[PDB]
Amino acid sequence: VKSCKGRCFERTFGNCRCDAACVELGNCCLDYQETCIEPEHIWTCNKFRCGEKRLTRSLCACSDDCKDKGDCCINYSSVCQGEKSWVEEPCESINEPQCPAGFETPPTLLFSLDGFRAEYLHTWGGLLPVISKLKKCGTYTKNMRPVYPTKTFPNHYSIVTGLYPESHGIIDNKMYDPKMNASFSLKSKEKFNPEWYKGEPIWVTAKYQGLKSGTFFWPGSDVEINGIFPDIYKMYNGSVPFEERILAVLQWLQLPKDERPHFYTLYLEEPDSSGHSYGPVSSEVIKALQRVDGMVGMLMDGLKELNLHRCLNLILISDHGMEQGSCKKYIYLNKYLGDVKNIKVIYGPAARLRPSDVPDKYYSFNYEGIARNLSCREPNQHFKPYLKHFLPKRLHFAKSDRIEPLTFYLDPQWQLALNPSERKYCGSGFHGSDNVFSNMQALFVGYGPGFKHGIEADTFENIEVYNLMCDLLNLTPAPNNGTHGSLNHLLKNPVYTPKHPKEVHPLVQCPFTRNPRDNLGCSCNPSILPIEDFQTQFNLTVAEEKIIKHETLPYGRPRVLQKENTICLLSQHQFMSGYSQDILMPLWTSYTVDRNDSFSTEDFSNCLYQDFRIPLSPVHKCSFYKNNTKVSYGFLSPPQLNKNSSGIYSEALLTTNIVPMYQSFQVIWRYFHDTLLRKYAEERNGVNVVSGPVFDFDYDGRCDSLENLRQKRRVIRNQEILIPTHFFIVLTSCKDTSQTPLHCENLDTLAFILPHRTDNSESCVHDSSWVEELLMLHRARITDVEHITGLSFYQQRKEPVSDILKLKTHLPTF
Ligand SMILES: *[C@@H]1O[C@H](CO)[C@@H](O[C@@H]2O[C@H](CO)[C@@H](O[C@@H]3O[C@H](CO)[C@@H](O)[C@H](O)[C@@H]3O)[C@H](O)[C@H]2NC(C)=O)[C@H](O)[C@H]1NC(C)=O
Ligand SMILES: *[C@@H]1O[C@H](CO)[C@@H](O[C@@H]2O[C@H](CO)[C@@H](O[C@H]3O[C@H](CO)[C@@H](O)[C@H](O)[C@@H]3O)[C@H](O)[C@H]2NC(C)=O)[C@H](O)[C@H]1NC(C)=O
Ligand SMILES: *[C@@H]1O[C@H](CO)[C@@H](O)[C@H](O)[C@H]1NC(C)=O
Ligand SMILES: *[C@@H]1O[C@H](CO)[C@@H](O)[C@H](O)[C@H]1NC(C)=O
Ligand SMILES: *[C@@H]1O[C@H](CO)[C@@H](O)[C@H](O)[C@H]1NC(C)=O
Repeated sequence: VKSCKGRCFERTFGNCRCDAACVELGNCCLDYQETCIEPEHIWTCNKFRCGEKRLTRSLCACSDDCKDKGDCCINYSSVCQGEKSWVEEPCESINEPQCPAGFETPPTLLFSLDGFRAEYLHTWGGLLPVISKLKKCGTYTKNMRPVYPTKTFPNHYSIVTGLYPESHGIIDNKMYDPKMNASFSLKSKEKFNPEWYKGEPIWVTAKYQGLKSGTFFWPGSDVEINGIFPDIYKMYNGSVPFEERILAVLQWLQLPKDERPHFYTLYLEEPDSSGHSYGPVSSEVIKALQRVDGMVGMLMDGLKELNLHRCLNLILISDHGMEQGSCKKYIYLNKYLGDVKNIKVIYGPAARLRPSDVPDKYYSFNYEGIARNLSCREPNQHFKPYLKHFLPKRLHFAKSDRIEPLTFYLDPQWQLALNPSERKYCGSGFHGSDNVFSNMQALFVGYGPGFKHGIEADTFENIEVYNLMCDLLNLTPAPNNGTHGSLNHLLKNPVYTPKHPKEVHPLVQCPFTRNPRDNLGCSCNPSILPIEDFQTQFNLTVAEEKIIKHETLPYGRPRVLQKENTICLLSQHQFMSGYSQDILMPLWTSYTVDRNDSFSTEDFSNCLYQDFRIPLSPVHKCSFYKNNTKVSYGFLSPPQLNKNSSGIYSEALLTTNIVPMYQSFQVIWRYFHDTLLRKYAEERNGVNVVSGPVFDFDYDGRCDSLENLRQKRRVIRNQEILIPTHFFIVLTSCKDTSQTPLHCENLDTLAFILPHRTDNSESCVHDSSWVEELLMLHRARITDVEHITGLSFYQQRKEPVSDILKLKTHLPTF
């Protein structure tokens, strides 16, 4: 016979050898390698191995006795008995789980493919049959938004805590904490120091509530967090073959019920490693993608053999995407600063700057000096210096002391360093950029009894996944930055029903009080028809008010969730508002721009009308602002918008509809209300607008207390004034343009948190087309606005709460 089957390593008579010497003599049987050697180095059966005489040094068996001795290769039944593999079976729905005793609550496995950009599945899906089937049979989104910076430790730790890096403390793999005077490195023993890891990873949450955990690698799983390790964890060793990681998890799923985990993790270094080395569009990445596709297949086949393929909930995920770097698209700061030796620059697309003399000069150092030094130096400059607190609030990258006070925002494909010596190869693949860039977006597929089948969900953020995993494991989540219930649409049977938050103190009233018509110091433009009988013009019939309320608060009035705060509803013909006596300012106005409404070019500067519903105050007078070089004022509900006349809406000039405003910000505000709002109103057939001030002096993304606000007032012309840190805008139309904002089945929303700064250095003015770009950069989720104002919107919409949460957590795209 001319085959080695049955005779591996036996000396033979029959002119065809099966011993190691044959190779040198070139007289091996044609199947010698496949039959006798390959089995020492592979985890697969194949037509050469089916019914093999058992070899002692094989990793797994394809011998006839393999099912009895329980060590068949995972693909044994597919290849050697002609059964179908998991990927070959058509989708079938999992309406009831089929689990062994112990899994009354089914297990969840969090499977991470490092650096798997969402685009890889968009484009190479036809080369990835297993992940493609998981998508087809499961719950998929085209894009999961990672956290900023779009790096590995921060995103993995974010996924298992539901926290932004600014709150969980792992902002990068290399950090300096000044209050600890220590440095974090993965090569150091500081990696194991629990001082670094804030929040509560899901394996900790689980342990407190009775469930055990098995992590085969994950950031934090090798650290004693709140005094807890996972019940099973592995010391990181990237050289462990992917197959052995998957086989280990399959061994864990066969432990007896008393010691068998409910929560599992699996981490693979591909395709991040190949992406860095060869670029995201490369033969090496295609091969890496096909390899990880096969490892997912190996898991699914393994689960089928254990009859757990209709039991386990699989979350297939990645931390971040991958971009093509270029030596032509790297910025070196030494060009503008020279070979200075006193600063450390964290290089890459998420570049940060710090003094070398730490912790001594960390707070005293002249950040603003370098910030101004590096601003608007070139035309079409590809980087932008920001003091952390001036970065867009959507990035939630400021609160932590481990975030260097000076950061850089870089354009897509662009990185930054001090000089070419202090960086790795410029032409490599890279990640770290803004978390809304296409190529940074991440993988998400959910498959199992808990998840819906054949569903394509809209973009959601990875900070939402912790709550989802808690629901899948019947866990009460630790407090986190996800909006519990926003991902209920992914689940067959949601376990948490969200409720709209309750107003703590009921709305105070601001009654009309007869008082003297005073001089406010105004040189009003003649065209404006004043309010000559206030009490006449503002004594409204219930019918008249119902009409006004229906037109201006179609979604309900914003509700205040702040504890010690007293607001009152002020009514007008074209807008409503919530006024704060404590801060002498409205917290919010609400109005509606209709398609065919008039915007006036008529000047309305130095013109205010007194509101008799509140006490007159110095800071409500035109005179307080007349030739004032510290602060000016602006209107929330815009006087340029008339429904009745073609002139100026006089009621909009009330003292109660003004906010402190820097003259530089007036350009942005004036351009928005004169030009943009008109274009938006036409494009969307009407726009409901809610605008207001924001006080975030703590730069923690949260509305500050009344108590803390008292101490942040500035003294200008011997008066106490509170100057907003930001202004928020929330635009609301219908998805269907045919209908107007008052009659929408489905809301289309767009929100901004615009920074309130004394100059427009951020936009490098040198055509106001830059105002559009600044609005886009400072876009926010309605949830972001809610958190930073203490307000809660759309509480009167007839939609279920979970659907409203989905809408509020949405970030807009352009
Ligand atoms: C993201 O979610 C986390 C947790 O839900 C939020 O972080 C937490 O922020 C609160 C308020 O700043 C912190 O509480 C406080 O502790 C200090 C120090 O003892 C105390 O003086 C205060 O009175 C208050 O009780 C809490 O420590 C903190 N937790 C963590 C893990 O950082 C964060 O606010 C959320 N971020 C956003 C933007 O919603
Ligand atoms: C990290 O994981 C590595 C890959 O899984 C692993 O490397 C391997 O270690 C085995 C034994 O632990 C080596 O095998 C040699 O030792 C056996 C045992 O007696 C001897 O019979 C043989 O001489 C055999 O050569 C493998 O050579 C080695 N595999 C690879 C690919 O390197 C390490 O143990 C793990 N730990 C660290 C931190 O590196
Ligand atoms: C801080 O660490 C530095 C070295 O990193 C050390 O020389 C110094 O003694 C430490 N303590 C302080 C508070 O400066
Ligand atoms: C910025 O400061 C550096 C020193 O770090 C200096 O070389 C350069 O002249 C300054 N650039 C200016 C004033 O824009
Ligand atoms: C005050 O008036 C002076 C004189 O024209 C002018 O230079 C200055 O800009 C004015 N300041 C403000 C902010 O109105």
